[PDB]
Amino acid sequence: VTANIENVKKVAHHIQKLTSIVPEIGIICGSGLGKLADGVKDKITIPYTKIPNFPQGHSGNLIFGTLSGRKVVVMQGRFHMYEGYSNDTVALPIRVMKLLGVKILMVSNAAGGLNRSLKLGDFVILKDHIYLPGLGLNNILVGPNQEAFGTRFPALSNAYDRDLRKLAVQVAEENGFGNLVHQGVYVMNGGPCYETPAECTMLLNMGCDVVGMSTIPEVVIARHCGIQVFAVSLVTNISVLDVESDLKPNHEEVLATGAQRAELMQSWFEKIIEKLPKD
Amino acid sequence: SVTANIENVKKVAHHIQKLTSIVPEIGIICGSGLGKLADGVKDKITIPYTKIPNFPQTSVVGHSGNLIFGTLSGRKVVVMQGRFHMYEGYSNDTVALPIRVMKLLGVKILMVSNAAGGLNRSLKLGDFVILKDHIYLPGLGLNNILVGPNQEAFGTRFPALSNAYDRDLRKLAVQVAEENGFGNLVHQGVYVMNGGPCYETPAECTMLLNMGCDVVGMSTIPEVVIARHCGIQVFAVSLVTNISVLDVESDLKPNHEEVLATGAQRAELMQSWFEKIIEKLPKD
Amino acid sequence: SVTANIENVKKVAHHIQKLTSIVPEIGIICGSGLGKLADGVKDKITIPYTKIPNFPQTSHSGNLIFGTLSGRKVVVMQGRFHMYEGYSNDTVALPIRVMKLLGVKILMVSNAAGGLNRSLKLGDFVILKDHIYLPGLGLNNILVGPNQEAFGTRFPALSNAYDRDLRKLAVQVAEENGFGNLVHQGVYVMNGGPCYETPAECTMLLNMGCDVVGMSTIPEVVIARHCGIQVFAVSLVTNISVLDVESDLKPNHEEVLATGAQRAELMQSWFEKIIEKLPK
Ligand SMILES: Nc1ncnc2c1ncn2[C@@H]1O[C@H](CO)[C@@H](O)[C@H]1O
Ligand SMILES: Nc1ncnc2c1ncn2[C@@H]1O[C@H](CO)[C@@H](O)[C@H]1O
Ligand SMILES: Nc1ncnc2c1ncn2[C@@H]1O[C@H](CO)[C@@H](O)[C@H]1O
Repeated sequence: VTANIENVKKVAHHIQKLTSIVPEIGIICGSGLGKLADGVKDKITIPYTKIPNFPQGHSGNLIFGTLSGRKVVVMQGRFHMYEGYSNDTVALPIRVMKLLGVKILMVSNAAGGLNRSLKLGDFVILKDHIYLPGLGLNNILVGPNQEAFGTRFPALSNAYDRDLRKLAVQVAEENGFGNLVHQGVYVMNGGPCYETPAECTMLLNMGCDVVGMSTIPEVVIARHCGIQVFAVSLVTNISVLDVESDLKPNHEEVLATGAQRAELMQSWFEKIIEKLPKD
Repeated sequence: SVTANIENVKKVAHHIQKLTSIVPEIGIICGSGLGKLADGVKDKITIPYTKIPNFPQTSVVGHSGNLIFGTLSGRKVVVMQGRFHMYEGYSNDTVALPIRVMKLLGVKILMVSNAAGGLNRSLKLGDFVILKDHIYLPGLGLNNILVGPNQEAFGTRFPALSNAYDRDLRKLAVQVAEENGFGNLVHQGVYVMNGGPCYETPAECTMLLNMGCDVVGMSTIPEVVIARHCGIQVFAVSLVTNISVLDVESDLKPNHEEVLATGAQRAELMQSWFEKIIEKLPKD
Repeated sequence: SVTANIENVKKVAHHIQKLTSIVPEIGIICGSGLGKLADGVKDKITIPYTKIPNFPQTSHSGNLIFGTLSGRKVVVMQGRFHMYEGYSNDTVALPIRVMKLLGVKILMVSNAAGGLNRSLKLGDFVILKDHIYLPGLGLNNILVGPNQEAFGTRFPALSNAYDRDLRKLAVQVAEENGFGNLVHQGVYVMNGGPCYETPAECTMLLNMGCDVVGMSTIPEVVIARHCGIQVFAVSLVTNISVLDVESDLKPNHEEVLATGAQRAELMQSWFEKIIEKLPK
């Protein structure tokens, strides 16, 4: 279904019947990071199956509640392009958030670390991105522009809101884990193969710090409709640049590193949310 | 949409040939804000895209839909006022049709303009950049306009893109700029295509600069590939309508309106430049 | 086209298994101009793609050839399926997954490529030791879509994709047979095609670390590694990429076919000699 104003309105009005929470903040949990949703108080869990026109080991959830005093909606489980979903499908949930009242989107993901100074388990705040699929004609906004949401040619300047980035740094710092925190450029590989050593070396040389297969499409849709964005990568593996190495990325090890840092990351987001300006 | 095969292209061309007697030798495509390169056409016939079967519609700002026939500096031209962009959702076949139609109408030379962001740090706002080469990012990544059964009536399966930007036309365009006092606005460089429609991020721009690109835009390469594929010679120029931002901490941003504005300020100079080039084209 | 799922792949494989009794351990795919690597196949059964349900056309059909080579049972794809032709992911994936159900353990592939690396000569062989998948990075990876669990994992790693023991063997064989000087190893980058690369594109690909550029192969290799088939791949340098926009020299497919024809017999001999020394 086209992520136009009519269909987005439908989905949003349905949800608005199943809950009274008007979210100001939207959160999306990446691979292995579903715990950032567990401190949500007065929560209402709505499975994607109960929502008409949302998409689909079992189902994902839309979770409404409060976190550090603020109203949030959490997407437990995202939609990936490598899974075969259309642009309209990936766009819809973000545009639905927009109509629910979301002003700030906070997204996490798991990524490989390209930058040679990164360690396993480090956090990399995104300050910029390289959208390889978008450069190559698979940008999520290809097609008729939905004018009710935003402009035909969006600019991506300050896409990773620099005030949110500064606040995220300051909160890490004050809570004793500033040393895990970096800022860098995320490049998206459509996937689903991990990157070869040749591909990793090339991505590093283009100026990329972390690589993953998600996140950019959601961020583009969010900036398109004027939602502010904060995004962080968990370094769940170190990319291998050397073809003679036996070390390889493995999705279980990604989930495992996720599980080890999920609580620290959950705590981080909650503390950030507590310090967000309230108007 | 309709396959850009010899049968369908013939239909469209024969229809147009009923609405006009002009046999074009030169085809012209106007980029964003550059519609005025068409206003000096004498003895003109304006045919809206709507009055042509199987042509598209165009819904972009700064692109009306007209096919304009007439003479320019003594030569017969057809002018696409308004082009078709991939970032709009159009198929390969839809973008390839108008250029293949030009081929059947008689076009030998194709002159294209477009608005672009300047990556090269020596470029100034309002500069002209003649394309001498391109980097077709969508084409490298399996979105080449020629993907699919080769239409043999038009060209070969594996076209070479050597001298795609005909070097004699580039030499002539430079000489004409020089003689008419605006040589200092003219550069030559490599155009890279971003599928779009997002403007490029600072990290994308930095990467594009480092790959050897001088200007970036979201058009043009597909049309050039179709034109070379069927043996049409090509001249192409970017207007620098903004300077790409390489620094993430900057507040400056690209804006469509400013692109249209810069286009408007230079459109007359560019029109004059094309007319002067066409006047010196060899004639048989 | 038909989903390359376990049900459909099983159908195609069971049909083939009625037309022949050969259980292949080794699969071979011939690139542009290289169809002769299939002519030494003894006790051969030629099955045209037309006589297989749900296989494609590469029209004028090619052939699936079963037989023995240097003592081993092989299946040969004479003629491959190219993304620039408009085939779906499922169509390119199916033949390789069929091989997997037929018993293939090792896949040997050849292709024609442009030489980017400035030390390459026309007619050189470049063994692939790694590959840049430009379409794959750009959301046209052959595995995009529901993962077919019966064949492989959701997120395959491509470490040792170009099996290093097969590469070492191939080198030793070239060496012992007097043509070690034609053999290099490098990185292959895929251009979706079908336009040859511009000089600015070539210069960029060279600078990214690429040794050869072609419009095929990587998708098949991804499907093969995904289902645990081991891979050996070689490019014939059939032209020298032009980096200079002022040059009049250009790639043309006839010259590609011509170089292929000149080297096809040496390459066929190379493959047969490699297969002879495969562990049994
Ligand atoms: N090294 C890596 N390269 C690309 N994606 C990764 C990497 N490590 C974790 N991921 C992410 O986690 C899943 C694959 O493990 C995907 O959703 C992907 O985005
Ligand atoms: N900085 C830029 N990057 C990519 N395309 C641009 C830029 N400036 C103008 N354009 C072109 O003009 C329109 C965007 O304003 C598109 O059609 C695109 O081709
Ligand atoms: N210089 C080259 N660049 C990209 N593909 C090539 C090149 N030379 C031969 N090929 C291959 O052979 C055909 C083009 O001649 C294609 O199938 C392609 O895979």
